[PDB]
Amino acid sequence: DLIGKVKGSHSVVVLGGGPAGLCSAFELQKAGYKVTVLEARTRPGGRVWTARGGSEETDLSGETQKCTFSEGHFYNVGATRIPQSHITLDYCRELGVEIQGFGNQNANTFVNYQSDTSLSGQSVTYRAAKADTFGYMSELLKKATDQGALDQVLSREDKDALSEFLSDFGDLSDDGRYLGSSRRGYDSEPGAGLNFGTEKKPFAMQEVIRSGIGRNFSFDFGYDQAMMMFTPVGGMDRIYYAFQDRIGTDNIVFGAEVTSMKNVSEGVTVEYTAGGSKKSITADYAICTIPPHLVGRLQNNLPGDVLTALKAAKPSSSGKLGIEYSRRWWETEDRIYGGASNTDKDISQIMFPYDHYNSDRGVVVAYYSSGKRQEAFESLTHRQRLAKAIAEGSEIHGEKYTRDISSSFSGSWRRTKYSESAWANWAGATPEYEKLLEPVDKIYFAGDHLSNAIAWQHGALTSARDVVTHIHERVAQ
Amino acid sequence: DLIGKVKGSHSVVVLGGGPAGLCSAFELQKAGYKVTVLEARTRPGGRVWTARGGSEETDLSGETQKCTFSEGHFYNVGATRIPQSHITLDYCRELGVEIQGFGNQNANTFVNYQSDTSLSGQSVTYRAAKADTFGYMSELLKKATDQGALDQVLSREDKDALSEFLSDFGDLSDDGRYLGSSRRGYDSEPGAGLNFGTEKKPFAMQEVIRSGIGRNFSFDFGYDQAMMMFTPVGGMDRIYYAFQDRIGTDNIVFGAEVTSMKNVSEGVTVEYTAGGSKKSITADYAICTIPPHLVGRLQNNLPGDVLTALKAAKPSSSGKLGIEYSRRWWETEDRIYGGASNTDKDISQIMFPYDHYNSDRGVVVAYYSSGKRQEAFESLTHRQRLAKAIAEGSEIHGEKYTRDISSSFSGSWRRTKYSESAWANWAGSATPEYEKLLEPVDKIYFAGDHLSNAIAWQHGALTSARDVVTHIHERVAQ
Ligand SMILES: Cc1cc2nc3c(=O)[nH]c(=O)nc-3n(C[C@H](O)[C@H](O)[C@H](O)COP(=O)(O)OP(=O)(O)OC[C@H]3O[C@@H](n4cnc5c(N)ncnc54)[C@H](O)[C@@H]3O)c2cc1C
Ligand SMILES: Cc1cc2nc3c(=O)[nH]c(=O)nc-3n(C[C@H](O)[C@H](O)[C@H](O)COP(=O)(O)OP(=O)(O)OC[C@H]3O[C@@H](n4cnc5c(N)ncnc54)[C@H](O)[C@@H]3O)c2cc1C
Repeated sequence: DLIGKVKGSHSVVVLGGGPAGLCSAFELQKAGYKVTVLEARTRPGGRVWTARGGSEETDLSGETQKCTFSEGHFYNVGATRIPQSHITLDYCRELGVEIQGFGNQNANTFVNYQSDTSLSGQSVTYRAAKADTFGYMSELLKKATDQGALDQVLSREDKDALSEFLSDFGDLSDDGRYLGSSRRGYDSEPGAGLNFGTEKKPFAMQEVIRSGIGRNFSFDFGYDQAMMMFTPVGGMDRIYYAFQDRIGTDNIVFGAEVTSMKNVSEGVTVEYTAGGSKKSITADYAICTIPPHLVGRLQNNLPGDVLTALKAAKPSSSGKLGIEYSRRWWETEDRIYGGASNTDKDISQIMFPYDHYNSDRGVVVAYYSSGKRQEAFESLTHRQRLAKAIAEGSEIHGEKYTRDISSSFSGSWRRTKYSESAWANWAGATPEYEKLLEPVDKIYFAGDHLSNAIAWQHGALTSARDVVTHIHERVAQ
Repeated sequence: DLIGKVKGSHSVVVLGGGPAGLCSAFELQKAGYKVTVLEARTRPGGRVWTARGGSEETDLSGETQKCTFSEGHFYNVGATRIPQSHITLDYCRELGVEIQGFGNQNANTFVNYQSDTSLSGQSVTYRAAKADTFGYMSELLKKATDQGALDQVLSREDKDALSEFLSDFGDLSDDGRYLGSSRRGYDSEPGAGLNFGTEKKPFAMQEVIRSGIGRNFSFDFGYDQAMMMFTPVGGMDRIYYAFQDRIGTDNIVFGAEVTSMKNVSEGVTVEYTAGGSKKSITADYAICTIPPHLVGRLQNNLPGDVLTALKAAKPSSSGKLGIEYSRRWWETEDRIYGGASNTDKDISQIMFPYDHYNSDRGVVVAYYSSGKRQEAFESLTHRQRLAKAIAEGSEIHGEKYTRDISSSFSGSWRRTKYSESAWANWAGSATPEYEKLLEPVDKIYFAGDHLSNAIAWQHGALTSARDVVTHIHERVAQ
């Protein structure tokens, strides 16, 4: 239990029904607080958004998209993957939300980068790229070791142990050279009888190094990205529908756009518009989870230094586009089940689905790009985004990328109402971040931007839990 | 797709209802053949065997085990994981057998090895072991590069490109040293506000190198092992129950122990015992999928050189033991969801389940060992196997490994009736004996994973079946 039971009658108004707001309300309700959540959208979850057939969104350019994905097919437009250490998994257990493996590493997906080599724009499987990179890296270090270059820092026994590892790790020949490997895979698959298959032949060391084909390998080691990774069965938003049901829709107002938030003698008063009608609520405390760049637009009585601090959390660009195909060509032709291809192209990566394996259709995330490479899609119409996504994807996965397309749906977070950002990038543990951890009398800020896991649900959930703890301690005093 | 409709009446008898025999029967039927499968066990799938509540097995030592796993809980005693290139996945599609990801790599599982270092017998997470190993490896290669040791094989531009890669790959400091990394993980998890968490500190370079904590990293790169890997929901045996259902139980005799296989004028006659009674069946062709070391025990009229060739496929030892725990401590305490811990101990590895994530109970594969390290379990009683498994596992995962144990079940393939081997190793390893056994012996064809280039994979058995069925069809077509 996060906190004990509160004594007496105490109320909180929560602004925003994304992860931070819903977690706050859930934990406060458990402890016996009166809670009301005000959410501007007509769905729970905020930047956790899962697109399915029937999903409709009008972006800030006024373009309306209507998703027509087949029944049971979806993709996560925002949050999609969860590492094992995140409290998000603890909440899935608490809420009864089934999880499954998320394919965050795949030997059979492709890398494709421009370079001043003949590999420029050429797709290479991760296993082939890794075998060559680690093969030559191991050969080079073994050579330097054998040459005596490391004799001042490695003993004879150290050298022997290192050499043994390098021969194994690089699949080196008996004489210490990288000559290729079954780890690269096969042009023709080994089968029965005399069908030995045909190993894919290695690139040259100069090709490997000068192509930068290993530039994405360290992604596999990210603390928040290393396998095993997880995701809820049927979409990430299921966590937030589960929170909603535990909180009770009687305690959440959807379609409630907050327009004012003020400390008053009675507590905190929040004005909002819902169903075109003007409403007001007063509670003893407020938890404001509205993205920080949007808070200043509210009528408010926050001190100037707080308003300035909020402006330091700079918006960031990110977006995705999903294409439903009526043939799972990635599985049938490329032998790709989940995972992502990686590229320097604007699309940045192509992410293959982790569900409906071996079915008749599926949604591919044709891009998930951020920063400069999302700016390249943000101002395009959806039709233009799709055309660009298909063109770039076909340069990686071939002409099959252009065929069997049923429908598509995109989001760009900076252009999305009530988000206008994928996640915060603080100017310069900064003074402004630290300032915003303090209450403004009875108003508390919470959200992933006020954590050390920005752009992770874990950040939002831990922020919520800290703020709830602070309110509870204050009430106790 | 494999073959397109045979003309007239043609029959095949298939000896063995494991993957090769069932695949053979399935494809022959699709092409219009009369087929009968003779299987000694009461279940389809052979070395694909899934232990669940109600499974009873009497091994060749006379010990009977009765599995009492909770409903829905199981483990694969034989085949358990499938890489993306294997035709096994295409059969799952054809048969409507749902698959899920198999966790074959996990940053949070442990390595634990003996060495002449302070890491001897100490559990280290894969991510910490990898960060330290690749950190110091990268530091050392960058040092050698900067020193000029590779100036004869790398240009100035190559050196700069390599240096850039190594700094990133090893998470090196700006001046080229490995000083630790968030990649190692945290003793306290980063949270909100000023709760930054605390990174796990690195081991020293010599300790890391001499500990051999990286000795299993290359497993991640195995062609048949690299992620992404898959497995059927509810057990690998679902593939073979699906084959059984498509073939029809009317075309499969279970509890049929073949005792004789002979070429005869009209084809092949196979004698077998079923329901205590001596039976005989004759068909135009036979496909024999009985493991090769067991074929010589049959009455037969195979030529001497064929009998000799069969003996070159040497049997091997492998086994597993599963423990149902009433608390998923690996998830709740160690933040391990699937994957395997790896060790030099006899248990060899501890494999955590890939289903029922976040639930109240689960089966852990407390060992999966082969060769010498399975010989250490083969002659032990199940109770002794369990005691050894728990002792060794507790040395890796702590006292929690000994708690909340509900039940257990083990198999050792050399001691298992109708298998007596996990898989074949051909003496001299194609070897001449392997090549010889690809040829028909008049109307008898051999098939199985041992007659493939994917021995110990269902893919090997399935491609063998397909090749043999194709040969029979081409011959029938003339
Ligand atoms: C592209 C992308 C990729 C991501 N990848 C991952 C991932 O793989 N794994 C992971 O764990 N997380 C991921 N995330 C991060 C995750 O989505 C966030 O950490 C989480 O949603 C933050 O929760 P929050 O409550 O702080 O903010 P939000 O989710 O932004 O919620 C704020 C809420 O406030 C509401 N609101 C705004 N204005 C008003 C108003 N005027 N009145 C009332 N309500 C208002 C919004 O509608 C919204 O529901 C990703 C997010 C994005 C966008
Ligand atoms: C420990 C272990 C781990 C494995 N790991 C993997 C893995 O992860 N992935 C994977 O794809 N594969 C794996 N396999 C390999 C897979 O199980 C085999 O490739 C496959 O079962 C071989 O099929 P088969 O038909 O050639 O032989 P078998 O499966 O051995 O079938 C032979 C059949 O013959 C029957 N038989 C024997 N004698 C008689 C008789 N006298 N009369 C009638 N019938 C008889 C047997 O009962 C059996 O059903 C593993 C196997 C083991 C044992």
